[PDB]
Amino acid sequence: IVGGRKARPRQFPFLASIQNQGRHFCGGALIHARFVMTAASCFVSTVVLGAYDLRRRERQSRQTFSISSMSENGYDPQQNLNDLMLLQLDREANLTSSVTILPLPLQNATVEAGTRCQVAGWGSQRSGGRLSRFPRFVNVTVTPEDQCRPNNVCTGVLTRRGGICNGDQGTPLVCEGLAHGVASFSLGPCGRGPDFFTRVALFRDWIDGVLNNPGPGPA
Ligand SMILES: *[C@@H]1O[C@H](CO)[C@@H](O[C@@H]2O[C@H](CO)[C@@H](O)[C@H](O)[C@H]2NC(C)=O)[C@H](O)[C@H]1NC(C)=O
Ligand SMILES: *[C@@H]1O[C@H](CO)[C@@H](O)[C@H](O)[C@H]1NC(C)=O
Ligand SMILES: [Cl-]
Repeated sequence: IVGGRKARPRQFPFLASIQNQGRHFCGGALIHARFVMTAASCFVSTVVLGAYDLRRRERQSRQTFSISSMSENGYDPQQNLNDLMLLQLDREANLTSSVTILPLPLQNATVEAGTRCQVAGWGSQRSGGRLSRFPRFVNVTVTPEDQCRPNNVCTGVLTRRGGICNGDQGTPLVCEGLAHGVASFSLGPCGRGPDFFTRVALFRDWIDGVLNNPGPGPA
């Protein structure tokens, strides 16, 4: 996250740290006791919930999981289309003060331009920079459709540099308490704008289908 502020422990209790061999590479959100929502672009990884400082064990706060299955709905890498993925955890996460579920918008809900949201993550402060050991967050504003695309929800900041960066991909965009977006991409210098998030409301019905039909799918 660029142009943000250090979060306090448990400030964003739904946050997920997706790691590869213990290295954080993407963010996500717990949207169900058994599922974490992230970006398809991000994809033996593990999912870490309840984390604060990436470099600390935090045994009494963290919950770690293996991914039992992954689901996507027409993801297209070339067009950055439908960049959304659901990771089924190896078991149910326990809901604690440090691990909570982030509610979703109803199918087709909208967020008008100018709506205030927040985005939090462990991403870097500049392209190619180091990750942030603590979670950081920034206030963002939904942009005019004209600056975005139907498949996404776009935001910007008032400052010259603020928004997502390396490692924030997959982290949720939270507006009016709901996960309206999934960090997908941003072009040029991080914070320049606008940030592109997959529009979650477009996938509500599909997500529901996944949540209600747990399992690895056809074998
Ligand atoms: C997120 O935006 C909120 C809303 O403007 C910011 O909160 C304000 O901060 C200023 C300066 O610290 C205060 O004078 C106001 O009282 C605050 N408003 C409320 C009632 O909290 C907040 O600091 C922004 N956070 C970041 C990460 O941008
Ligand atoms: C959501 O909008 C699409 C596209 O306009 C429409 O075809 C679909 O029926 C809507 N879903 C519901 C639940 O309203
Ligand atoms: Cl809604």
